[PDB]
Amino acid sequence: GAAAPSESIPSVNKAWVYSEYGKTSDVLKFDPSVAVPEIKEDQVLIKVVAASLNPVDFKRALGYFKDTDSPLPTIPGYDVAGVVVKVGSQVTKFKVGDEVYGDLNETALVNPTRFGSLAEYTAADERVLAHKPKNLSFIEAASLPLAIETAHEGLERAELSAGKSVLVLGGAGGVGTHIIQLAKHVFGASKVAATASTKKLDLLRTLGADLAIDYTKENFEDLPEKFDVVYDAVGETDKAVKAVKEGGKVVTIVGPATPPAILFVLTSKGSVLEKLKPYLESGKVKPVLDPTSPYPFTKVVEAFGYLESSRATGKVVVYPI
Ligand SMILES: NC(=O)C1=CN([C@@H]2O[C@H](COP(=O)(O)OP(=O)(O)OC[C@H]3O[C@@H](n4cnc5c(N)ncnc54)[C@H](OP(=O)(O)O)[C@@H]3O)[C@@H](O)[C@H]2O)C=CC1
Ligand SMILES: CC1=C(O)C(=O)CO1
Repeated sequence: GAAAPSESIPSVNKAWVYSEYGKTSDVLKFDPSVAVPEIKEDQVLIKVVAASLNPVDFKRALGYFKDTDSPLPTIPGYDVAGVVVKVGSQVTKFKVGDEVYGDLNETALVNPTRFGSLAEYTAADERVLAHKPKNLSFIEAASLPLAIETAHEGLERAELSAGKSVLVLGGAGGVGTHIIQLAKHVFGASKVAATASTKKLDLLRTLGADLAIDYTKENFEDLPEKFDVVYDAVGETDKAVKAVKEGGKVVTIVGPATPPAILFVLTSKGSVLEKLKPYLESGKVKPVLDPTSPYPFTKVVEAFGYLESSRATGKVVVYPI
């Protein structure tokens, strides 16, 4: 991994950009000639191969986090997989040519980068990245970071450990599909229950749920069964708190949190991906892609429109970029 020839790295590239806050159908535009970000000393420049979309991308573009956002215009996209083309002078973990993946923004809602992953090149902190598992495609790898790390962190915060039961509210989405898998296959849960609509129950069971609950036909909080952990990925802590055992833990990723539930926002860390590497290599934990993925780089507005419908099963990925 010797330095790339310097004239081989472009200073402008194609990207999607918004210059004002609003709906993606209104504000998100393609720009054929946007600056490539200059790297800091603890960053690498990545040739982007694929990018995933997350709800945070559209909530951020609506201006929900404006008070702690970076300056507009913004190139959206948190999740990235691609190939290192340049390394900063303080970088030790990666070299030119490494295949890497991660969620660009250490603190999702505080100073996310101006130069996201929906571009041909992006700059990423060493600390947020991991080596791409060899058995995963770039589409599959791009799908993982924000959602898998959110799932992992929430389960750790809930103190999930071997033998305990957990209920997942929103089991079929980007995050919930990993909450199920991790709970069963990484945290050793004895029983994993999860909510989704009628046609998605079989998927939940396939991913590791012992009990798939159709929220369109019954209310989980009225079940007499109560859980050691409840992980809300929808935004219904009012009910979630009614499903937990005395002394158990309720976490949510969608506030506001009704005590005793807690709301957190993930911290993006490559070390979490590295910890999960063996489960990804063995296929014990798998990427989960929406059947509509991948969306070509020309179809980013449509990819966002589909994610904004709240119906995605697993991940919406953009490729090729
Ligand atoms: N605080 C943090 O750190 C983070 C917060 N988030 C937030 O978490 C939420 C989920 O994110 P993500 O998984 O990426 O979202 P997705 O858009 O991937 O979730 C879509 C899934 O949500 C399911 N869903 C919708 N309503 C319900 C319901 N009432 N009960 C059960 N399932 C339901 C749908 O299944 P169906 O079609 O069957 O309804 C669909 O499969 C978002 O609001 C996101 O902003 C995400 C990541 C990090
Ligand atoms: C990543 C993330 C979201 O999606 C939120 O809603 C809050 O933080």
